[PDB]
Amino acid sequence: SPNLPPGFDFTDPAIYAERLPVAEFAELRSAAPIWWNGQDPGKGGGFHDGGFWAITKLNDVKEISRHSDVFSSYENGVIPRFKNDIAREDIEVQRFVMLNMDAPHHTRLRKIISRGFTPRAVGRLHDELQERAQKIAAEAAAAGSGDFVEQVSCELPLQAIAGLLGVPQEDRGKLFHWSNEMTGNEDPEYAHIDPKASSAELIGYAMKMAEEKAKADDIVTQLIQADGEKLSDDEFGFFVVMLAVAGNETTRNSITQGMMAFAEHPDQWELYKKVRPETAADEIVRWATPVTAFQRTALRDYELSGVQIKKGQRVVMFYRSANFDEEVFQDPFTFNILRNPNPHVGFGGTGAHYCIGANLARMTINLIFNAVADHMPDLKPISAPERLRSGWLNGIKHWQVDYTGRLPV
Ligand code: HEM
Repeated sequence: SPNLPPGFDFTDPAIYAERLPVAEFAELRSAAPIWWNGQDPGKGGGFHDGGFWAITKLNDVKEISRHSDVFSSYENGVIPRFKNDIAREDIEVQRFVMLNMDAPHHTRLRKIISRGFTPRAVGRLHDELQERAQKIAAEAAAAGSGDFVEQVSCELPLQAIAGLLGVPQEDRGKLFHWSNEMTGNEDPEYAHIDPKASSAELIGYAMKMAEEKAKADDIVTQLIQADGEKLSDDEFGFFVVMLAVAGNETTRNSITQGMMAFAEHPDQWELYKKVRPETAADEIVRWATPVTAFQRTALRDYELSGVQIKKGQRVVMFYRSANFDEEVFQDPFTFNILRNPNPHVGFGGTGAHYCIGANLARMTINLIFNAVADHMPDLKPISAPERLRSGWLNGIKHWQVDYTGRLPV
């Protein structure tokens, strides 16, 4: 019996528009580490099953992640919150991306797409991203002050996707426009955006890219040629839509919130500026936990840590709670860029769906923080961050920063 308000719902977007429910997750870890989060009829974020099991401990997140025959991604998809009135068919179309597939379909697609994320493929992007990171941080610093989210955090993740896919320089503006429309839409600031339209345009663009690349040594060629497996044009289209969501706002929020952590822990920022430890990226992702939660649905009864999960019930893995698990991390509430080992689940629990982009993301994070250290070492915030209204993505919309640190306060 945890101490929470009547009807509290850990996927309620109205919570995340204002704060992370840190105290409430700590309460569950302590008192009810697997807890039934009931949901009133019509208040289930698109699911009409009465609620879900909140999973708060790291070991439980890993156990659910491993057992993908029991804990399905396909059955209800992995996003645990949409608009309450969403039609079921709009939840089910998510099954066209590999993140919402189970074996065998997932297994085939994962094996093919892994070609795009080899050490060689990712390292080939390094120098361009480093150069781009340097210019992003210089141009921002020269502006004196501005919105850190737009002027520092947004562009590099987009350029990492563009560089991975070999998107022509002239096509990057339109690619980025579509991609920025494809996630974060539950907030009134973005209420007028139609993600479905952008997703359709991206698919059309990507399918042509496949068409034409059949007509080189690059990731797109490798994906659409027999290894004997290959993506069809449409499988490529859905792979690109998946990246446009999986790898954009996530990395962006890691950058914003990693900078917010440095502002809050100036001794760590001083240490970072001197040492530039590559371990910083993992601590940044643990602290930022850009995906608050993903869900699964049990396909059979399963006893998890002494709790009887029943066939059909959803389990929601709160990576935001697991990443602060007092039994796993030493003093998880302090930000330590040298933390090592750092067994966080910000990229998922180990398992079939573990973030395929994780090394690309760490590289993007490390390059942008190097550039920030280089060009704006004295930065200070001007005002509090503005959070995103979403029941599953932990987002910062805007954050006004004085890059020079010279302004008062
Ligand atoms: C800090 C930034 C990022 C975070 C926090 C993040 C987090 C995650 C998480 C939690 C999952 C699901 C893991 C699971 O269910 O076990 C995932 C899957 C995925 N991520 Fe990332 N990710 C990030 C960056 C990226 C980037 C940069 C890319 C590619 C450009 C990417 C591509 C993908 C893909 C394609 C999947 C689906 C893999 C599958 O279902 O087999 N991610 N990510």
